Amino acid sequence: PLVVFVLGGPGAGKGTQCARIVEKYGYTHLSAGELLRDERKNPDSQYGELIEKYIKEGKIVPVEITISLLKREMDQTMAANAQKNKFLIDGFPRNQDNLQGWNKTMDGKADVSFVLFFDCNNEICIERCLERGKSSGRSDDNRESLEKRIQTYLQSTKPIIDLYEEMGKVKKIDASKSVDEVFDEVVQIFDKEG
Repeated sequence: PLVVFVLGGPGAGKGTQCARIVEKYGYTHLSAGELLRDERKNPDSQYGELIEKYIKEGKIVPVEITISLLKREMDQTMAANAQKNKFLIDGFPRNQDNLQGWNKTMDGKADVSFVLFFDCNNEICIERCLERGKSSGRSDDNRESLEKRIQTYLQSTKPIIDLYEEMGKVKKIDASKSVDEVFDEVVQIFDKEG
């Protein structure tokens, strides 16, 4: 079970590239944020009632639940099809405590091949989020909530990038270019490694 973590703030173009990587390379894309939201909404589910307790208390849902959901999706995907063993994971990790939790709980159970980091300047990210907003119903987010979210994402994930750099595992991508230019960069990486 091989994992690639996909990092980058909002507007960085992750969504488009992940879909592209899934088609060409047969990776399975997991969204940590959407797996949690769906577990919460099923009160039927494994962890729905547990998540309900944390919500009631005004408390953050522990990363341990998130890792369990990621691990269950990986285990189920492979029990159906032992060949579908490569995973793109986004929405996790969000900070270095999340990442320590992963490394303590998942060693001997999954290998992180590498980390993809979609990088470009705040302004271009922000414009993307705003134009996606306008052109559909409308966004909750205005310019200054976006800039705040981008700033604190870069601050939170910097130690993750620093750490994976140290072991030669960061593949930086220039996310300011157009969809197909960026994907050419993504293809150079995945054709090499895997």
